[PDB]
Amino acid sequence: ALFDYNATGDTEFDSPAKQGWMQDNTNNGSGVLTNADGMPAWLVQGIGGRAQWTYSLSTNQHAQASSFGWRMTTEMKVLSGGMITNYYANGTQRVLPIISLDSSGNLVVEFEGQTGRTVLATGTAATEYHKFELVFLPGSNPSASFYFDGKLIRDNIQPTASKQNMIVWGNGSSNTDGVAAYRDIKFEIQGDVIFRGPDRIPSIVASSVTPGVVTAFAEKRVGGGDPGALSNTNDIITRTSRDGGITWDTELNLTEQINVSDEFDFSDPRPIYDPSSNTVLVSYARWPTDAAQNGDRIKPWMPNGIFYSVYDVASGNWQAPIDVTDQVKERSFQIAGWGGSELYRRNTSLNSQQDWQSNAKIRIVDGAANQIQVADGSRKYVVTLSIDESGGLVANLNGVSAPIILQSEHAKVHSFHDYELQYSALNHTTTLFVDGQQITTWAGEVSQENNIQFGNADAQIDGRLHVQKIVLTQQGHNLVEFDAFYLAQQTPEVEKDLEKLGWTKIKTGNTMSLYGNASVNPGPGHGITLTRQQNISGSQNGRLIYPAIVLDRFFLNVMSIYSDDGGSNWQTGSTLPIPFRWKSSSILETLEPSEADMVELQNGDLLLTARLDFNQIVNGVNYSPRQQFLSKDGGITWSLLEANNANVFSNISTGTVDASITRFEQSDGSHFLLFTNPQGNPAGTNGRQNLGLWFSFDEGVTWKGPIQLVNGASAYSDIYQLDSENAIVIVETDNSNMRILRMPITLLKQKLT
Ligand SMILES: CC(=O)N[C@H]1[C@H]([C@H](O)[C@H](O)CO)O[C@@](O)(C(=O)O)C[C@@H]1O
Ligand SMILES: CC(=O)N[C@H]1[C@H]([C@H](O)[C@H](O)CO)OC(C(=O)O)=C[C@@H]1O
Ligand SMILES: [Ca+2]
Ligand SMILES: [Ca+2]
Ligand SMILES: [Ca+2]
Ligand SMILES: [Ca+2]
Repeated sequence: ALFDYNATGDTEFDSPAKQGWMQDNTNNGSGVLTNADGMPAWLVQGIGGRAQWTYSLSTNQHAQASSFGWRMTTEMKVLSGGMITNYYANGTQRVLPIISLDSSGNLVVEFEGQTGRTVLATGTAATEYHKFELVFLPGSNPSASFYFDGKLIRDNIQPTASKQNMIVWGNGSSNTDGVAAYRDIKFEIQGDVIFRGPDRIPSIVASSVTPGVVTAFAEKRVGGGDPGALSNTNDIITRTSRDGGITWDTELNLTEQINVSDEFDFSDPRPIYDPSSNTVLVSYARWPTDAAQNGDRIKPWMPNGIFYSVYDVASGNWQAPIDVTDQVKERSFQIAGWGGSELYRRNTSLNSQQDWQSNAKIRIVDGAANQIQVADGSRKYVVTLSIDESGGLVANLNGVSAPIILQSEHAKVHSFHDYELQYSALNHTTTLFVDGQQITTWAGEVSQENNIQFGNADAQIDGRLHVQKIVLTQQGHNLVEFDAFYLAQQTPEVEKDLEKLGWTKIKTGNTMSLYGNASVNPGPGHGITLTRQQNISGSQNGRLIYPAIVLDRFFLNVMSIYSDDGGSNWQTGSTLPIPFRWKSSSILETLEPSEADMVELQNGDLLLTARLDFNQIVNGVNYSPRQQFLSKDGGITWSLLEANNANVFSNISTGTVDASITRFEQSDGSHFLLFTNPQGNPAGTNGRQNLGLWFSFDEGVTWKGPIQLVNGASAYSDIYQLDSENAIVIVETDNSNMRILRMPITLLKQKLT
């Protein structure tokens, strides 16, 4: 909440008394509006008496101030005297800066509870306007810092005992004469509640084109709890502020219009602010109301998907939800030949004396030894697909030494392609077409086998391929038809088992196969619009992107979901590379990255920080509850950053929880990163308490901090830059109540070093 005074000549507000303040003078104390400085200002005349203005607060307001902090900003010039006291007393204590001009005319400041003085200015500067800031940070040992024209003057100012209870400004002394002119006074109590529990999962973004416009989001949880529960009906809600996050409009339910029968739960509002159009595009997941991500309950035949809503900042209008599920929710049969081999063979009776054709729509997730083959009783034709050292898609044909480079652009390397083999009896050769394009012709190898086969063929060569369709034809008749795209979307009432459909499963070692992705979820936090991609091959400026959570069947991982056309068409990137190990040739040990957040670095690389759920130890290596990743291709592929995990964040909580990361750019052009997460209480233990703020001045190599922003409950949070000097934070606190913090970043950074 803000309590302020802005000097103006406008009649309706031409005095502090007309702006909510109470006059509190004694004897000859007085005041008058002055214009001698070009801009109006209120002249406090404390000659022969006290001259001050006060504001009273309630018990609840003082408590909020103590737990979430406060800040006082003053723009004034001292004309003469002393005891110019602008402060806040809460009934038990106060931080009191005493400003005055000494006998030589220098502007100086002293602090109750502190001995000495600090000269702030001399000469003509001593009697000119200046900006004074007092910032109080909560904690077991809370203190305040004083800034003069943006520069840290005094830190760790201890509160002193006092019975006064009020916000005050002016000359607070009946005996000491003091005269000062005020242009503006602002006392802000941090922590206003914007969304109330049991609602949860906050995210927030602000407009750069229209400074002051902020859009916040959360999950409206009627009945409470995570999505997927029969006892709740969850929707996406939002509120907008046009004054920097001080006042907010009516809570708005964005998804009830597409949840008319309460048949769904919506979750994870992931907003992205696009400067090119000055709009906010928020993506969110849909789930049937009785099955979701937790417990892997959601299945491919269920209504999970992703939708988005668009907000026009200029006119302040929201647009109806748009479904993009088909673009980002993969439907296929997946074979993970990681630590083994898994092939499916269907014996056939092809006639090598006549033409035959086969089609296989395949996507290579990773590795090699991924193949599709067809044998017709005379010759065998095998196409082996792999990812080379450069990350390109390569094909090798049996009997041909020279490998064929199919794709070099990472996005196309891991996308689905239609591999079509056309055998010509009269030419005794087979032609390979990829996506309708003729690639090469070869003779294969002599063979007596007659079949069609696909999968990962080598236990010593890791590889994962996803298939959407397989067909073999001859004489205009389909000999084999396997539509995985269709089957993955069917209920258990339909037969989907390859072995029951006529195929033979040939497996060795350890492998896993399954149908389509169980679900896609934008995840908690905000997304970003890239603007430093000029030197990133395959990427582009303007790209909208966020790190989504994808569940294949049992395991969670993260992948980029992005759009290169403003949000109309979306594409998915590759999942994060994580270690895996089979214990005793039977127990799978791997990681499960989930709730993630990303930021674009100065050189265009993308830094991603992700929560690691469930198992966190692989082959004796503990990856902690959080791990950072890096992308050098616009978010298509990632790399796990060695030793860059929860440990780079000193005093971060040891419990798994969502965090937030974002870029902060100052007016001088300099920049750095901001990160928020609970510190735990004590700091460094498991607990969603005391939200902390970390800073990175080296592109995420190291982090400084944390600066404690909250004293008490602190769970999920999201931070975003508000303007050149402030960042806005939304955080879940007591009973998950989401509160707003508006932090003076350019000031706080001075408390580090
Ligand atoms: C900032 C502050 O607390 N000032 C207070 C002063 C000072 O304690 C004395 O002038 C000693 O300098 O005492 C008062 O009775 C006064 O003079 O009006 C009340 C006023 O609020
Ligand atoms: C979409 C969803 O259910 N995510 C939930 C998440 C999830 O269960 C965990 O990340 C394991 O995957 O847990 C929590 C949580 O406060 O810890 C809140 C989220 O609502
Ligand atoms: Ca409803
Ligand atoms: Ca539900
Ligand atoms: Ca987050
Ligand atoms: Ca699971």
